[PDB]
Formats: sequence, structure tokens, C-alpha cells
Amino acid sequence: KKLYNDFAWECLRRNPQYISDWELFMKNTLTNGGGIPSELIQSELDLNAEKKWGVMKYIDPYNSDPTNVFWSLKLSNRSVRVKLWGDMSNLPGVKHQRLLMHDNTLCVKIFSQNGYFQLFIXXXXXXXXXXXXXXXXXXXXXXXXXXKEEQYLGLLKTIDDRKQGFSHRDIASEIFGKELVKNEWSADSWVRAKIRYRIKKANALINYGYLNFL
Amino acid sequence: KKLYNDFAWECLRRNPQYISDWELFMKNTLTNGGGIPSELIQSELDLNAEKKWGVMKYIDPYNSDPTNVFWSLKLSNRSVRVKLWGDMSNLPGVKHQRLLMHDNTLCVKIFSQNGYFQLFIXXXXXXXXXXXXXXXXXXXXXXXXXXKEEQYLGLLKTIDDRKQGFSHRDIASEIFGKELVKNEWSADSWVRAKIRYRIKKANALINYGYLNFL
Amino acid sequence: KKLYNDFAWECLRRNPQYISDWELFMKNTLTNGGGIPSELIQSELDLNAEKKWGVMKYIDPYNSDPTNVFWSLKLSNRSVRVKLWGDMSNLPGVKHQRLLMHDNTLCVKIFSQNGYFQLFIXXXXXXXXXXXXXXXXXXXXXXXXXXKEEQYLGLLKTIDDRKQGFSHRDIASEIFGKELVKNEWSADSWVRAKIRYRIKKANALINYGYLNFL
Amino acid sequence: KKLYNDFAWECLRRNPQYISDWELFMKNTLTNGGGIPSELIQSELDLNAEKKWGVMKYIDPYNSDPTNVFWSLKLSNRSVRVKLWGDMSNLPGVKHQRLLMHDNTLCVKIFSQNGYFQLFIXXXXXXXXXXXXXXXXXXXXXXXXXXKEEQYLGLLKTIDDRKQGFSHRDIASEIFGKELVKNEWSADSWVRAKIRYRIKKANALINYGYLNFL
Amino acid sequence: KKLYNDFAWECLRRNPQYISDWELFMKNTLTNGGGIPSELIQSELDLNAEKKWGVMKYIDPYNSDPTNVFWSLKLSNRSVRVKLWGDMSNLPGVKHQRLLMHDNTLCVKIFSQNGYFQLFIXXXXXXXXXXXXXXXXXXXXXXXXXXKEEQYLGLLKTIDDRKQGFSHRDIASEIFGKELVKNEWSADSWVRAKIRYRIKKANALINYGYLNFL
Amino acid sequence: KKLYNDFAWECLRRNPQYISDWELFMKNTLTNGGGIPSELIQSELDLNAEKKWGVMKYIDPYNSDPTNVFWSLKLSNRSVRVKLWGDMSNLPGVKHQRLLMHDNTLCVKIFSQNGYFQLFIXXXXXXXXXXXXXXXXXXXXXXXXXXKEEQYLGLLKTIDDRKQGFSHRDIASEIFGKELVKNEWSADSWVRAKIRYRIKKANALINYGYLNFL
Repeated sequence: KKLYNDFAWECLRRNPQYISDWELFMKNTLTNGGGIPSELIQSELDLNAEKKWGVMKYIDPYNSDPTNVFWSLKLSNRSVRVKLWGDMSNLPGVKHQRLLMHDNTLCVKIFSQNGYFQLFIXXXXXXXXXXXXXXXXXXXXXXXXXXKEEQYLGLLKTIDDRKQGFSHRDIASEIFGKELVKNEWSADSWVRAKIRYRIKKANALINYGYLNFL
Repeated sequence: KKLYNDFAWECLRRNPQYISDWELFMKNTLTNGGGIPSELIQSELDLNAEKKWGVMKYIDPYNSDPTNVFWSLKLSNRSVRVKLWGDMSNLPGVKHQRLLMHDNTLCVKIFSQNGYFQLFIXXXXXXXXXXXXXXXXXXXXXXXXXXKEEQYLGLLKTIDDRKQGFSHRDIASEIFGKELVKNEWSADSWVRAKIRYRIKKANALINYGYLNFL
Repeated sequence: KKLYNDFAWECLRRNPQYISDWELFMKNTLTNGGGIPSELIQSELDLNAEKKWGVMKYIDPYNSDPTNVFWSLKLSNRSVRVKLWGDMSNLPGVKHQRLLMHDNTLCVKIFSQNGYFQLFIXXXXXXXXXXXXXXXXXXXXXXXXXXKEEQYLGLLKTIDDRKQGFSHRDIASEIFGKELVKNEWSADSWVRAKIRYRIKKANALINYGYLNFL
Repeated sequence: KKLYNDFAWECLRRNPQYISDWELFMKNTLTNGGGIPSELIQSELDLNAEKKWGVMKYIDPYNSDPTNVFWSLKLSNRSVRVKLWGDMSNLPGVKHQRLLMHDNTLCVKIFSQNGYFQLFIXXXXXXXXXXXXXXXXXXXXXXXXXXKEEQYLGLLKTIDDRKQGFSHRDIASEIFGKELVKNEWSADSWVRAKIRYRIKKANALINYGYLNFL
Repeated sequence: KKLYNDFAWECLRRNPQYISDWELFMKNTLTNGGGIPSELIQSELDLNAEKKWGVMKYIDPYNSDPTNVFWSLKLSNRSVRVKLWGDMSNLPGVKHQRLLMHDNTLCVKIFSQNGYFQLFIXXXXXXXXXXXXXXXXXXXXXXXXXXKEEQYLGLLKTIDDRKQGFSHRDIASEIFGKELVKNEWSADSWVRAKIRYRIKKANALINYGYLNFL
Repeated sequence: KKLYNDFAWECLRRNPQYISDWELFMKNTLTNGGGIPSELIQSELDLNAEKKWGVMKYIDPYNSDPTNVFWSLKLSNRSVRVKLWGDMSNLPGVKHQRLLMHDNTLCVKIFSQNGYFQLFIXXXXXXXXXXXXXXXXXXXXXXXXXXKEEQYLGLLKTIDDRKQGFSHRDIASEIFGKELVKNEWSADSWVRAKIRYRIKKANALINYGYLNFL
């Protein structure tokens, strides 16, 4: 089952350029390569996506489950470097997924219903010694996992409506009602401007604005 | 003096389309209209900018002081409707600016060194009665004014470097050093990918991503 | 069943002048008026009681259940003005009662086991904008309802003992014991002074002192 | 100078029966007794006032300074029994006053700008051992002294206006304005009912309602 | 069953001099006295142990249950003087034990799974009146009972290993492993110094260092 | 000036065996070695003291200033391993001292008026990743330094009195008074037992009991 929701992945998988990239990645691996890309191994093609989109591995954009969605250490604010486990990784209600990277570094994601956290490899982590710093909030976030976004997802729903063929007025009627739209829709109307603002907000998130959520 | 910094305004005033819009707005008002646009009155041309960019009045993009930068009620999460003052508006260290809107509604912004807050017109405000809701956080934000963003501004600094003519490698040397760049710059290098990610992050903020900060 | 206890009503319904007023109100409505006064409608006679005693409707003083006991907006510190619900009014454990006032204003009381709260008419309330004010405590009190007084009720129990015909010494024996009273009762004895202080405390509450508890 | 304000004393000294009692107490001590009643010693006449009014010593009702106003142990919720000091009693900003009682018990009041506290006689106090009890709040109140009431005093101001000869309408004009009163004053008017409610509230406090504030 | 663990008793009952004292106390009472020492009565011989070891009664050092282990008022930081109960002493999960002392003072210990507390004789206790003092922490500790030490007990386990005949190297192998000890054991080795430090730490606790834990 | 007080050092420097060890260490270095032991370098003789007493360097027991008193990593609960500073080490009111160890590891002590903290070598520290662990309290203790013990020092004062030649009765008179001692001193007296308990408590601290305070 889908444990958690990755909002940045919901933005990225709706990017038309990423969808085109993934379909190209599938075609050259199914008809020009070794075949189908559980045992996650980052290839060279996947590292191109990490340097371009942020995900360490090309993930099917049709699937909302972010189990195999790993975010680059160069971008993630929910990752730590760990040196050398069974206690943290086997709580009834906490799952984990592993990924072997191109530089032979092992990334393990710890996730539950409250989010995810990535560990790049007892368990010891080198925390930067900065007095009165919010760098310790990473440990608090990991504890919350082992223990506006509803409006943001509604913006992505509007993008799904557009790509289905619905017009701005169609989406306006869906949100405000047929009677309100017939009475107020105009050239410089505020109902039209609100729907346009929904598109602009979501487009900015989809066109790499999701990077600011990592 | 510049009391506070409006991060959304720092994004918007760097938008090339908004800069072009403002220069067009100045030309048709200086050579085709009544002349120069302290006594802020929202005209019809200003309301077009409110429905397009979010600011209730065209503001010179060259000035960082957000004194006369007013944000639309349709977008602002720092605004309330107030019905009918001298105590709140005259604290030593708290300033205020007024704007008369096209619909004859008066908007008064209360700001200090900790941010701004807009009041749309004793003083009584109709707060929505929702049990266990964060709608009361608006009153807490107003109290904080009457009593990552350093990284976000650094992203906009990179946009200023680009518009000046500096290349991606030039900006990479500015941040990481000439020696590191000469050794590591390549086609699919991570230093080049980091600089590209800076541009993408800032571009998303500039291209209406600032709306998610209102 | 009796959900909560209104201490101010316990004081008022023990007032001999109010009891006489209610019996007069019943006689002129049962033998001179339309008959018996679930569908609470404030008449002109009830508004006389609101301007005299504080309750918006004459309530039988023999009943301790304060379901239909409504307190005047001119006196209540547990009331708000609300403009235009099913979520707040239908929690398993929270009841409500309505009253239509003489000025056609609808008062709805929301009560549970932790107290009551009155709303005078989504749901929006005009809260006075006063910085660093305890006016927001009304919302906290309403949240506590939707989520010394044992000594004060003992004082009213002493009034019930007096109206039954028990003397001050009888009540002293009831509280301190027959042996203590026989040994210590005197003209200027402290046991007699304590019982007198009980009466004075309760009489002050009954003779409009309950108004300070609204 | 007057350090603090005793609200219960402000109620009691406005009681006409207490004022008559004090004037009788002065006459029988100035023309029938030893003369004038700094060295506070509770006599037999003072103990009659303690059993009747609550103050351990007859105090001039014309003086608002509650320095020599001591409240009976039988009524005070701000008193403790102490067994056997210079550290607590000599803080720059904390004063103290002593009273020798008729039963040879010494009462010492510790007061500052935040209130008063009475000690009835190192310093050790026998606190009742009750689990999860608010009896320890007496120590917190004493710490606050060594470290609605503005509306209540306004009610007593209305009593001062009445005893000066001002009518209910005069006081209504003082609070609401001459124009409002001339327009709204009537037989069953709400402006008249509000002023009547002020009197009733204050009268209840004055007629032994202050006992509930000790 | 054993409700709680008294760490000071775990130190004292491992003291060789106390074990010798108890065996002498048993011999002179079983072959020279009245016989066997539920009804705890402190004799003169027991008071010698109170002035020497701290326990008000000689307790068999072989038993870890500290039910009858009472600590002297001259040493205990978990004791109060109480003057004159059924509510506190009969919570489902809270037990109590009584001891009659040589000076006819009754000591009652209240204990549960969270520790013990001793009362030396309603229930009233004379608390010292000291402003901003931690003397009130005794009431908080008693409330916690009515509602490093795992490392310290491991130090006493090392003493048990020594008295059984195990050498320092034997205990080193028990803690660090046979392979580590064979490789690192030397004259001035750190593994030998760590085991020596364990002994010194525990010996200090056993040789009256437990007094600092009362 | 002496910034802070090291209680464990106050115990250790009063140890007669350590004082003898230090005098032997001085004699073999002043008449058999290189001479006098600001530039702290741990020699082989100093490491013998680290494995025996805990201090990384022999310190003159006559000096109470614990500036050059360093505690072994094998014993200190106020030390961390740090990998590679000017911000933390140069606060107006925070000093630091360095020591080069026999294994070429550099130990730097950061201390102020609130205590000391040792760092064994930006600045990064490998913190053990244990969920719901008190290992993070080391960072809180370091923050407190960069931002019963009065009774324990009184116990060491009693040891100073003994080594000066004062008897147990002399110390009893010093604490309780000449009159109390002359009246109560006996064979099995409690005043004599209290003084004996002071000695036993302090002796346990001095004879390696200080290790439990590191």
C-alpha cells in the first residue's frame, strides 16, 4: 500500500519534459538496451536524471507511490551521511527501501505515514558543530518519521484537468459553480484571474519549483 | 530607510515580463497619459497588474524598498477584512502605508522590521469560526509585526549575475573557487549541475513561484 | 439528563424576589393570559425579566437543569455576535438550545459537560482588534466546551437549610457536630460567626451577586 | 505611599453600616474610652469587627491605603500558619506590617506592589499533605508578592456617585453621553437597566460580597 | 513481589564489613539473645547500625527486596516530618511499610514501582519557608511515587564477579571478548585500566559512597 | 583568574596517594629527569596517571584552578570526538586550553564560568544515531558552557580540617557549636555519628568516588 505522499514527486511526475524523458529512457532500454530497468541499482542513465531532475533513479510518472523515489544528496534537506540499525528499521509501521548509487554509495530511505528520510552510507552520523543552529532539526524530523499541502495538491489537480482538455472556464465552473461563472466570466474578470493564478502557481511548482520543497 | 524586505517582491521585480510591463506602463502614462503615477491611488491600469502579477499597484522594479508594494486580497495570506486604530499605528518602530483601491476599498499596510500586514476596510475583524483551525495565526502574525530566506536571496543574486552577462562557469567560480572549477568543470559534472539547479530554482520563483509565498 | 450546572442560575433561582416574580408571571399567563409559556420565544414579559434579573426568559426556579436558561448579552461574558454550523453543533456529547428574542435576534446556546456558550445571530464573528488583549479567551472557552465552586454550592445549601426552618445553631451542628456546638456556641462565639458569614456570603451571591459570575 | 490596593477593603469601607460602626467605635473610644486607637494591637472592640466585618482591626473608612487592613484567618485565602525571616522581610520594594491579636497571636502581613500575604505565628509552615491539591498555590502567591478589577473599581465609583447625590440618569449621562441618554432614556429602557445593573453588582459586593474575594 | 530497587541498599548489602556486622548481629540474637529479629521494631542493636551504616534496622544482605530497608532521617533526602492518610496509602499499585523506632517515633515508607518515600510521625508537614528553594521537590518526588543507574548496577555486578573468584582479566573477557583481551591485555594496557576503574568506582560506592545517594 | 571549579579535581587533589604520586613524579623529573614538566604535552609518565587517576597530565595538587586539568576520554562524560572553530573559541567570557596526548591526539578544553567541555581531534562530530537517547545532552551541555555541590565542597572542607590535626569533636564544635557538643558528645551520640558520616562521605569521594562525577 501507499504509505506516504511525496509532494515534490507529485510535481515532478506531472512535468511534460520529465514524462518525455522517462518514455525516451524506457524506449532505449526496452528496444535498444538490456530490457526492464525491487533491487534498485542506479545506472549511468539514472545519474543523468539525478543531475537534471533530482531523482537518483528514473521512476514511472504514472505511479504516485514514492517508494522508489530517491532524491539527490545535492538537493535533499532530509538526508544525512551515516557511518558504520535493526532497531530503527523494523518498527511495526515503518518501512525502508535501499538504492545502490553509481558511486557505490548505498542510500537507504526510512519512511512511514509521516514522511521519509534518507541515510547515505552501529550507526554514527557526522553532525556539523554549529552553536545555535537548526542543523539538529534533521534528527527531530527523523524521530517524527519513526514515531497548505492539501491546497498544493489541489493546484496539481487543476493541471490534470488542463491536460485532459478542460478549459479555464470549465475549471472555473468546477470550483465556483456554473451559475457564478455564467454571471461573472469576462475578459478582465476576477474569476478568470483566479483560475489563471492557479495554473501559474502549479506550473511554477512543476517547472522545477518542487526543488524548493526537497 | 528600508524597514523590511519583501521576498515575493524581490522575485517579482526580477521578472523580465513584469519589467517590460512596468516600462510599458510608464511610457503610456508619461507620453500618452497624465504624467507621473505618497498618495497611492489604484487606477484601472494598476488593477490589470493586480489580476496579472498580484501587486495592487505598478511599482518601479529598480527599488527594493517594499513600502508601496501591496499584494492582492485574492492572493495574500497576510491580510484581513476590518470594519470600523491610533494605538496600533503609532508604535515607535512601526510604520504604515495606505492605498485606495479601484473599488473604493481602503487598504492599509502595517509593517515594521519583522514584516508587513495588510488591513482591508474601533477596529473589528470578522474571523471565521472554525474549531481547531490555524486561521487565528493571522492575529499572531500581526502581533509579531507590532512587537532559508538568506539562501533564497542568494538564488536571486545568481539571476542578477546571469542578466549581467556572467556564464554558468563564471558563477560556479564565484561560489566554489577558480581552482575547483578548473579541475571539475565538465559536460555532466556535478559543479555544472549545481549551478543549473540554482538557476532553475530561482527561475521557478521568478516565474510566478513567488505567489506561493504570499 | 442534566448536562452542566449554571452556578449563576443556582443563585438566581434561590432569590425570593425572583421566585415571587416567576409565580406572578405564571398566574397572569395561566389565569389572565394564553396559558403555558421546547420552542423558546422571548415575549415582552420575558424581556422585563431580562432587564431585571438577566435571564432572557422566565425559567421555573424549581428546576436546576439550565438548558433553557439564557443570559442577557448585556451581562454575559460567554457570548459572541455571529454572522452567517453543523460541524460544531453535532459532536457526540455536545448539545444546543435555541431562543428567539423579542428583537427577532436568534440566540443559540452551545453547551456540554464543561459549560455553555451563547451565539447571537458559514459562521463568522467580529472580534475586536486589540493588541495584547484577553478578548480571544472567548474562543478558548468555546473550544473547552466543544472538547471554589464546590464551596460556593455549599453556601447555597445553607440557604436551603434556612428556608426549611433550620436555625443558625442547627446548621452549625450540621457542619461542626453536636458536641462542638454545645461546647462552643455563645453570644460572640466564632462558631456562630462562621455560620453568619456563610449566610452573608450566600445572600450577597443571591441578591444580584451572581451577576459578577456571568 | 500607597503600595497596593485591597479591593475587598474598597468594598467594605463603602459599606454604610460599617461606616456607622466605625464612627460609633470612634465616639466610644474618644469620649467614653482611652482616646485614639503604628503599634497595632487588637482590642476586644476590634475582635467584634473581626467577627462581624472580617477585618481584625477597625480601620478608618476614609483612607484607601490598606497598610493596616488585616483580614481574619477564618476568612482569608491568603494566610498561613508559621512556626519559628529577615531575608524575606527586607527586599527593596517589599514592606511589612505587624498586628498583635486578642489571643496573643502575632499576625505579620507581607505586601508589595503585587498584593499582600499574611503570616500567623527559622520559618516553617505546616502545609496540608493532599495529593494533587491546589493548597500549594499559597506559596506561589507569596512568591509573586516578594518578586476585571479595573471594571470592579468602576462599579464602586458608581456607588460614590450615588452617595454624592447623582441620579441614575446622571450616571448614565456620565458613562454614555448626554445625547445618547436624552434619546434612549425611558421606563423600560436598556440604558436605565444597565445603570441599575451597575448598582446591583456593586451593592452585592459592598453588602458582604467582598467576603468572596478574601 | 519486589516492587522497586534501592540502589543504596544494593551497595550497602555488598559491603563485606556490613555483611560481617549482620552475621554477628544474627549470632548474638540467635544463640545469645531472644531469637529471630512483618512487625518492624527498631531495637538498640538496630540503632547502632543506623549510626554506623544508615539503615534503621539490620536487614539480611542476601535479599534484594528493599521492603524493610529504612534509611535514617539524619541521612535521607527522601523523608519528611508529618503531624496528625487512607487515601494516599491505598492506591492500587502503591504499598507501604511501617517501622517503630527506638525513640518511639513511627516511620512509614510509601513506595511503588517508581521509588520510595519515608514519613516520620489529617496529615500535615512542616515545610521550611525559603523563597526560591528546591525544598518543595520533596513533594514532587512523593507525587511521582504515588502516580546511569543501569550502569551503576553493572558496576556492582563486577564486584559480584570478583567475590566469586574471577580475576580482572576474566571480567575483561566477559565484557570485551576473549579475542580482544588476548590481543590487548598487558601491564599498562587500557583494557586492564578500564576493569580497574570499574572496581574502584564500585568500591567507592560500596565503602559508604552510597550515602551520597540517600 | 579561576574561571570554574572542577569538583572531581577537588576530590582527587586531596587524595593522599595522588599527592604522594605527584611528589614522586616531581622528584624524578627535577633530580632524575629533564626538569620542570603553557604548552601541555602528555608524556609517558603522565599517561600512567591517566590510567591510574584519570587526569591526562600530572597537575600540582596545591592549585585549585582546573585550567590544565584534563580528564581521560575513557572516563569523561563531557567529551566528544571532533573531526576537521574560531567562532566558538573566542566568545568574550569563554576560554580554552590545549593538550597534546601521547597518541598524538589533540585535546582542546572549552570552559567558562559554567563548566568545561573537552573536544578530541570546519568542526564535525560523529554522534551515535540512537532514537530517544540522551546522547544529545552533550550538545546541550556544550551550549550551556558557551552561553548539592555546595554541600559536597563542605565535605572536602572537613577533610582539610582532619589533615590539619583537628579531631572529630573539634569539627563537631565547628559545625554545631561548643555548647551543643559539650552537652551531647558521647560514645554512641548522634553528633559524633554525623561527623563520622561526613568523613565517610568525603573519603568515598576522594578514594576514586570522584570518577562517578566525570
